[PDB]
Amino acid sequence: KHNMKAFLDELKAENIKKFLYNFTQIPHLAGTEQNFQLAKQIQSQWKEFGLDSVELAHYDVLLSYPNKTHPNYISIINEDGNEIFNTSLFEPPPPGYENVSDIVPPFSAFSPQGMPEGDLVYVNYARTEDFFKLERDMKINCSGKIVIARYGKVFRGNKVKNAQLAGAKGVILYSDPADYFAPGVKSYPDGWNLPGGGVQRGNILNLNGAGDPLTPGYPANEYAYRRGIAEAVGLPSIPVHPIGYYDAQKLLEKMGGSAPPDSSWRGSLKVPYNVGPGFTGNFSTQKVKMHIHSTNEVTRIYNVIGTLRGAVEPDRYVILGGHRDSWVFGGIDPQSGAAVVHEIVRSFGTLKKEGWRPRRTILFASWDAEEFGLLGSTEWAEENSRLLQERGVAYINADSSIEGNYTLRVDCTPLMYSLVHNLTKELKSPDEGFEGKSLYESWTKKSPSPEFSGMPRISKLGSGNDFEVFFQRLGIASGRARYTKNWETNKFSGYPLYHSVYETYELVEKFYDPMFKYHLTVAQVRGGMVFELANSIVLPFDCRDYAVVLRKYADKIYSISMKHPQEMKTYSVSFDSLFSAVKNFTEIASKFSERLQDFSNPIVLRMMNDQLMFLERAFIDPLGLPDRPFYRHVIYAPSSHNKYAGESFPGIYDALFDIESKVDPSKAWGEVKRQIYVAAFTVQAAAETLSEVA
Amino acid sequence: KHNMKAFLDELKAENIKKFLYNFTQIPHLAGTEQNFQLAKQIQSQWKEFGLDSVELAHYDVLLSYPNKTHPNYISIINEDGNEIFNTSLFEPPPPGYENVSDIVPPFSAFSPQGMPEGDLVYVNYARTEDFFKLERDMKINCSGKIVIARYGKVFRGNKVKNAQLAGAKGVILYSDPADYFAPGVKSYPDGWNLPGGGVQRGNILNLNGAGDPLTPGYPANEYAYRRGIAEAVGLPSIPVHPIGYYDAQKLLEKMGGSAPPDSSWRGSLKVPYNVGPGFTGNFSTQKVKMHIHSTNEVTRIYNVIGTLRGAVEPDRYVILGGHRDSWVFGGIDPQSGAAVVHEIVRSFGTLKKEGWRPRRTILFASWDAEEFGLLGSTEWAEENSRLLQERGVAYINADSSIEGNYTLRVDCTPLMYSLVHNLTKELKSPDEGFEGKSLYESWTKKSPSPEFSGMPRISKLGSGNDFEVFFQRLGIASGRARYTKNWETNKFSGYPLYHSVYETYELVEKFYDPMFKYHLTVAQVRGGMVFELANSIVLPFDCRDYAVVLRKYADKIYSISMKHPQEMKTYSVSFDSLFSAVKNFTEIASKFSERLQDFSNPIVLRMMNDQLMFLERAFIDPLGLPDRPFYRHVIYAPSSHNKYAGESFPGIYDALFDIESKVDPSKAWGEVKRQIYVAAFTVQAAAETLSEVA
Ligand SMILES: *[C@@H]1O[C@H](CO)[C@@H](O[C@@H]2O[C@H](CO)[C@@H](O[C@@H]3O[C@H](CO)[C@@H](O)[C@H](O[C@H]4O[C@H](CO)[C@@H](O)[C@H](O)[C@@H]4O)[C@@H]3O)[C@H](O)[C@H]2NC(C)=O)[C@H](O)[C@H]1NC(C)=O
Ligand SMILES: *[C@@H]1O[C@H](CO)[C@@H](O[C@@H]2O[C@H](CO)[C@@H](O[C@@H]3O[C@H](CO)[C@@H](O)[C@H](O[C@H]4O[C@H](CO)[C@@H](O)[C@H](O)[C@@H]4O)[C@@H]3O)[C@H](O)[C@H]2NC(C)=O)[C@H](O)[C@H]1NC(C)=O
Ligand SMILES: *[C@@H]1O[C@H](CO)[C@@H](O[C@@H]2O[C@H](CO)[C@@H](O)[C@H](O)[C@H]2NC(C)=O)[C@H](O)[C@H]1NC(C)=O
Ligand SMILES: *[C@@H]1O[C@H](CO)[C@@H](O[C@@H]2O[C@H](CO)[C@@H](O)[C@H](O)[C@H]2NC(C)=O)[C@H](O)[C@H]1NC(C)=O
Ligand SMILES: *[C@@H]1O[C@H](CO)[C@@H](O[C@@H]2O[C@H](CO)[C@@H](O)[C@H](O)[C@H]2NC(C)=O)[C@H](O)[C@H]1NC(C)=O
Ligand SMILES: *[C@@H]1O[C@H](CO)[C@@H](O[C@@H]2O[C@H](CO)[C@@H](O)[C@H](O)[C@H]2NC(C)=O)[C@H](O)[C@H]1NC(C)=O
Ligand SMILES: *[C@@H]1O[C@H](CO)[C@@H](O[C@@H]2O[C@H](CO)[C@@H](O)[C@H](O)[C@H]2NC(C)=O)[C@H](O)[C@H]1NC(C)=O
Ligand SMILES: *[C@@H]1O[C@H](CO)[C@@H](O[C@@H]2O[C@H](CO)[C@@H](O)[C@H](O)[C@H]2NC(C)=O)[C@H](O)[C@H]1NC(C)=O
Ligand SMILES: N[C@@H](CCP(=O)(O)C[C@@H](CCC(=O)O)C(=O)O)C(=O)O
Ligand SMILES: N[C@@H](CCP(=O)(O)C[C@@H](CCC(=O)O)C(=O)O)C(=O)O
Ligand SMILES: *[C@@H]1O[C@H](CO)[C@@H](O)[C@H](O)[C@H]1NC(C)=O
Ligand SMILES: *[C@@H]1O[C@H](CO)[C@@H](O)[C@H](O)[C@H]1NC(C)=O
Ligand SMILES: *[C@@H]1O[C@H](CO)[C@@H](O)[C@H](O)[C@H]1NC(C)=O
Ligand SMILES: *[C@@H]1O[C@H](CO)[C@@H](O)[C@H](O)[C@H]1NC(C)=O
Ligand SMILES: *[C@@H]1O[C@H](CO)[C@@H](O)[C@H](O)[C@H]1NC(C)=O
Ligand SMILES: *[C@@H]1O[C@H](CO)[C@@H](O)[C@H](O)[C@H]1NC(C)=O
Ligand SMILES: [Ca+2]
Ligand SMILES: [Ca+2]
Ligand SMILES: [Cl-]
Ligand SMILES: [Cl-]
Ligand SMILES: [Zn+2]
Ligand SMILES: [Zn+2]
Ligand SMILES: [Zn+2]
Ligand SMILES: [Zn+2]
Repeated sequence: KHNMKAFLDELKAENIKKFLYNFTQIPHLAGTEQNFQLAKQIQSQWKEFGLDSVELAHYDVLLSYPNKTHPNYISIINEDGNEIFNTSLFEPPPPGYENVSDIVPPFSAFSPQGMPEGDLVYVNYARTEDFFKLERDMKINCSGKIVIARYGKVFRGNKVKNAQLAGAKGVILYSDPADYFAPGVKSYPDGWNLPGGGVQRGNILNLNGAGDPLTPGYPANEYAYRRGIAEAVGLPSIPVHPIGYYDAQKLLEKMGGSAPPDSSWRGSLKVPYNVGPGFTGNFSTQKVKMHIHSTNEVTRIYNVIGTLRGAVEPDRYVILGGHRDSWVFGGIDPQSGAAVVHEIVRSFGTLKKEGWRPRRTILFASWDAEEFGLLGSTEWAEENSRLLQERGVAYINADSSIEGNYTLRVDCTPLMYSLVHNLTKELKSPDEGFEGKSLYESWTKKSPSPEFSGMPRISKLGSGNDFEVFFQRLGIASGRARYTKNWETNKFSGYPLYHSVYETYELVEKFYDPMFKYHLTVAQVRGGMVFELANSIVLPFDCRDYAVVLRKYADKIYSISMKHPQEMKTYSVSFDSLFSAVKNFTEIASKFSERLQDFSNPIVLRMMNDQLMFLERAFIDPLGLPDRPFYRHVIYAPSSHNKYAGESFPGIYDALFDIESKVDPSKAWGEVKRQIYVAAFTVQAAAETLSEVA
Repeated sequence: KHNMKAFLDELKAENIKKFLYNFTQIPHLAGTEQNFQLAKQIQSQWKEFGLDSVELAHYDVLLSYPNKTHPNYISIINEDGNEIFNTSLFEPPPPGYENVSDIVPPFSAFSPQGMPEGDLVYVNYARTEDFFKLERDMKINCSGKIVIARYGKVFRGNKVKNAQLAGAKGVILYSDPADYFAPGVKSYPDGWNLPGGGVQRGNILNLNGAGDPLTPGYPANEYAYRRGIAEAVGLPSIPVHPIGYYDAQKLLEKMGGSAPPDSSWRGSLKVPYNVGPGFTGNFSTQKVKMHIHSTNEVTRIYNVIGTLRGAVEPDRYVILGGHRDSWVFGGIDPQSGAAVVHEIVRSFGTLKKEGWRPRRTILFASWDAEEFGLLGSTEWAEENSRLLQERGVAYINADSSIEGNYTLRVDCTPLMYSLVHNLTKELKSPDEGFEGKSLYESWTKKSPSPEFSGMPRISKLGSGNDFEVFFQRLGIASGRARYTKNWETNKFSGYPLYHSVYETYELVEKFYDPMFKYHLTVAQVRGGMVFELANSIVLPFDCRDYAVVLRKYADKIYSISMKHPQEMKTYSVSFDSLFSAVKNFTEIASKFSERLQDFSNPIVLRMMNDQLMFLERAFIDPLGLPDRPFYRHVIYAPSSHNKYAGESFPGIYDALFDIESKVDPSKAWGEVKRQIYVAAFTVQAAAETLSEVA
């Protein structure tokens, strides 16, 4: 038979291993020839695997690269302008790669050029609360200082935005062993820890969903009108550069001024972690000097788009997408995901060659320039937004399949909770000690839901990956799953070798998943999700799961407001409309579920499938969120303090955030009230899409 | 049988006459008790007629009314502050109505309060080109002057906006006999001309599609957050008041300063039509003083929404809507349309009682507060936008059925051209001298297309009626039809008794349509359109008609640009992308038409019906037009100089308008280029919705 089991059984760990090896022998940096060649290879193989059509969709977008003949570095400079210490010009290459060409040296993509010199201030993780502590409690002023911050906890672009608004004239990012060196494990190549010479590349944009900085709202095609660089979206105004902890130690060890306010500011280096500004007495006339010479350049990028036409509903799209571009070799990010997608295409193609077609159309994507701000997925979605708006069922992301080997990690819309629970109950656990047990059983045991007994944790969607345009801008039901570590507070920090030259095929094969059983398990979850979405007669969404979370989020935002009871009294701030809307949604969704079960009629079915498909669509506000026109979902948005984290009722959340510090409380509370109205209205409007249609 | 003929034959002139009489015995001003009572009557009758459900949808919106105990008027004031002449406090009531209560005196709705005194400047129709002539050619400065303008040619709100930006401190609108008194016809009550004491009420907002001034983007429901009046949308900043031509004559006769620049500035009054500023030597110390005391007040309004559930596609909506609120009796505007809607509901209900149901759902609407800025339709559409976005097939408007008795006047999307041509060929002409000939034949003869032989004129959609939110904001295929006059250059001016107390049932019965044959003909066109849209198996839209007009519009906008060849050379301004897109649209639409003809499969049918329904949707840009976020259609928008007129490629048009006067030509031409890109992209994207789906 041609059923989900046939599909799943065709998937092979061995094939995933072969493809991972194949995708990770050379770097595949966006906008380079090596990545175009890999695009063409994938396009060819997907055709061979049996897809109906496979095309490259290209765009010309703003990318950023170091100057090959004028390298970036940081110095300590003495009284006389002698550079007495220089940071490294490249990461020592790993064994057997010391002759590989075209390894991009560590840099912060989209940094402006500059050579600022000044005194250092240490800002911990450069989070909003870190800057509050500095400025409000410690009375330290960052204006005209070079800030140094440890990577971790939040997206690096948020750190740079926070530094810029504190008046910093430059930012130095570094990897502290506290966040990037697990106790009792060896440095690469002998284990999975970050060596002192290792450095994390990554972009530092604040795009808020815009895509290519030069063409917000429209695809960066051949005739596109581009903004001038001065009007570009999201570019940092101060130079930024990343370094390893050997180099960081040299910059931190001399630091003077104030002591760290408490232990949560101290990393693992043998230094005081003094905040500054500047160095201790003896070195007080030494400064830090950055040298940044990178250039932003409009460059062609290439997405691969494969189509497997649906047999019954060809005009309904289920999309499996993930990126292909890497900083260097991409042994985990993204090739552990790309290899999984490749094996899923192969398996679907095997069924198709035997005469099977899915019910709905399945689109497969290999996105480009993900590392430079989700550029490829965003531009494609801008080009095809009308088709996606009216036909998009669901989007399943497929970046890194592993970031650990401990348990499953799933983030998705509530609409997919039941699908995930059901599928994971049908799949075998790969975990030691859970042999013959379901994936659902190991996951729930290792990652328990904070709200429910005998249920697994499923997290919210924010941004920092290619689902963002589909979910936050267009309102298409989205999900993602991967294997992860135990390390709770390291959730948003990355595994240790993240975005370093050490992230190789050998890293994965030796230390992460020698048998490729975790990869296989993730291929089963991602592929099985796509299978059910593309093939189930009734779409596998349960609107009642949205009703349950909406109540939890309404309780939560109410509880935040209720920290300010006097203001709620003064300004008559009521959440009654929001709770009414959530109650209504719960009642209507219950009735709709009854009809979905109680309803041979393909019109009533598709009518009902359309109500299910457009339910996520209904949470979109066409006016967008305040000053973030491309984040249009009213229930979720990327956190304004951390792009990686999803925030619920973001418009009300941001209206409430730090509100006790606002100069005009009347105005600030009026805005909270406006956001409550928008939220209550959108919840009610979404509810009403599930009512009987006439 | 139950077919279109059964429906059409059930419609009766006699019934339309009875309903018109019934709706026009007392005023039905929005937000008054008399209009709420009429709402409830209609709700009752629609239920009795057989509709499945009929509900009132209420909102609380900003309305405007004179102060009953502090009347509005204008004076000529002498040196000593004696008011030597006062304009009228009310229009002399017509025969037999001289004891009717609750006739609102003439006023300009949403005028601010004030008592400005100053010198007059006469500004012709206060159009953009009139102000150009004054300021640029005649060097007359309106700053701190009271402007007097004749009604006609453009929407009155455009006149007020133009006056405000010329620095006027007040505006006096009047009805000139040149525009409102047809040669050889008697004044009301003895003919259809405007008496010297008659005055045209009307709102003077510049809402640009926002709806209720206080709640742009969201329905004005019970819990709505409202903007403060100072942040309200579209309110005029200077007092405004309308007067008749007896009063106007008194204000104009003393005018001095410069002579009218030419004859197109001279009306029909026995006065010089001097521009001013101020009065001739003898009266040079006399001033004009306005006294405006009207108040803006949040007030409840009521839409009636009737549903006739579809038998096969209940989740597809065809909407027939028109307003119920009038300035006074509304004998033409809107009751000649409302009576037609009432008879259409009755006829559909007769079929339904005999067991028939249309294929798709038909929604019938009696909108409130249309006269105060399309408030009722807009608020309802804001509340239901998700349902309309995903389910709305078409909207047919139904305001005044007659504004003359000469021929048909149709404005609609190109998608409906074929439907209208076909339907009008099947209907009998009501015209004298065309007995036994088709409506198509009389219409084409009397209103020939400027572009095609043996085709009738069909005009573009702008705004100034309740289709605006559906078409310009939401992108739902819209149309309208009515009977009209010959008077070409009076197209946007109104028939003479427009918005005056003289617009009565007797006006219509005696002078316009004694036999109600023109009303019947319009009921047949509107009802027949609804019938075909709600019942045809394949939606009756022809995408090839859009391809033809897109080429005409692209030729037109190119021709405007080509007045500036040196600039197009300097700035490399190419329309090639736009023509490419139009060519592509033409090719794809041709192929889609072939498939639509070449395709027993209900999925392929509905897939194809969905491609037809979402085609109008595809011309929507979610970012809207520049500084007009609620006008989102890229091919059409209300003219920025005249809300009543549709403009094609409005974004490029406005970028080009008066461009030779821009201070930074580089910037101005860069914007033209940006708009060409947006237009080319949107045309191509719309084209691609008609491609094979996978
Ligand atoms: C959740 O669903 C329910 C429907 O089950 C929905 O209930 C509706 O609530 C509105 C707003 O409260 C009700 O509005 C009232 O409507 C009546 C006419 O039906 C009016 O007369 C009321 O106005 C008077 O009273 C107000 C309150 O004191 C005054 O401010 C006002 O000046 C008037 O005196 C009022 O508009 C509506 O009737 C119900 N509909 C029902 C029960 O069918 C509720 O709104 C939904 N929640 C959300 C957030 O949408
Ligand atoms: C109307 O429909 C047609 C499809 O029939 C569509 O044609 C497409 O036009 C684009 C833009 O011109 C073509 O883009 C080219 O794509 C090739 C790869 O296929 C590139 O190598 C080209 O780039 C080179 O040449 C450029 C021009 O000199 C240079 O600027 C650039 O630096 C490169 O050297 C270029 O991107 C595309 O191939 C066709 N597609 C076809 C024929 O299938 C057209 O765009 C549609 N109209 C609109 C307005 O969308
Ligand atoms: C990755 O696998 C691909 C596909 O097997 C390899 O590309 C093929 O290599 C052979 C030998 O050079 C060529 O003849 C084919 O034309 C290629 N096929 C393609 C591109 O579809 C490629 O060599 C592998 N890369 C690595 C590093 O192992
Ligand atoms: C850090 O690098 C800088 C730049 O290469 C070195 O300073 C340069 O040294 C050369 C050779 O002595 C001089 O000719 C240049 O004028 C210097 N350029 C400067 C100051 O920018 C410096 O020696 C290096 N420092 C260390 C400790 O290795
Ligand atoms: C997850 O699986 C459960 C258990 O099978 C599904 O819930 C059942 O659905 C069937 C089929 O309609 C109903 O008749 C049962 O009453 C349901 N059992 C329950 C609610 O416990 C559920 O639909 C699946 N979820 C999906 C497919 O999204
Ligand atoms: C307009 O027609 C309506 C409906 O025929 C009339 O309202 C009815 O009048 C009778 C007599 O007063 C009442 O008993 C009914 O309850 C009314 N029916 C309704 C409101 O549905 C109304 O009188 C007519 N108005 C005029 C001016 O002729
Ligand atoms: C125009 O109307 C004004 C206002 O009613 C008249 O002026 C008022 O006249 C009364 C009675 O003489 C005075 O007591 C008021 O003080 C006047 N109020 C003003 C100047 O605002 C005026 O007489 C009328 N003019 C004409 C020509 O009828
Ligand atoms: C308007 O009527 C014309 C003439 O009947 C329709 O065009 C015909 O449609 C039929 C039915 O599919 C085709 O087989 C003919 O070839 C068409 N004749 C032509 C193009 O001259 C047209 O479809 C109608 N338009 C509507 C219903 O929107
Ligand atoms: N761990 C994260 C990051 C994966 P990523 O591919 O590395 C994304 C990349 C760009 C994100 C952006 O620009 O928004 C970055 O975070 O630097 C995840 O799994 O989702
Ligand atoms: N002749 C016009 C006007 C009919 P209307 O009902 O009178 C509309 C009303 C308000 C329009 C607005 O606010 O946008 C007005 O123009 O004053 C037509 O038929 O379409
Ligand atoms: C790279 O290095 C030097 C620095 O000016 C110069 O030769 C060249 O312009 C640079 N390339 C750039 C800026 O892209
Ligand atoms: C921070 O330092 C700069 C130094 O010139 C100054 O302009 C700024 O106002 C300072 N802010 C505070 C609050 O200390
Ligand atoms: C894989 O799992 C084993 C067993 O707990 C563990 O010791 C090892 O650290 C894991 N590998 C990684 C990279 O987490
Ligand atoms: C109407 O007339 C007078 C003018 O002030 C006053 O008695 C009353 O306030 C006015 N009503 C208003 C302003 O609504
Ligand atoms: C128009 O008149 C006012 C009078 O003060 C003045 O401010 C304004 O600049 C004048 N404009 C021109 C161009 O005459
Ligand atoms: C109706 O038509 C007749 C015949 O042309 C004409 O004389 C009369 O003016 C028309 N009525 C109106 C109101 O236009
Ligand atoms: Ca773009
Ligand atoms: Ca509103
Ligand atoms: Cl992922
Ligand atoms: Cl109309
Ligand atoms: Zn990635
Ligand atoms: Zn990455
Ligand atoms: Zn009207
Ligand atoms: Zn009107």
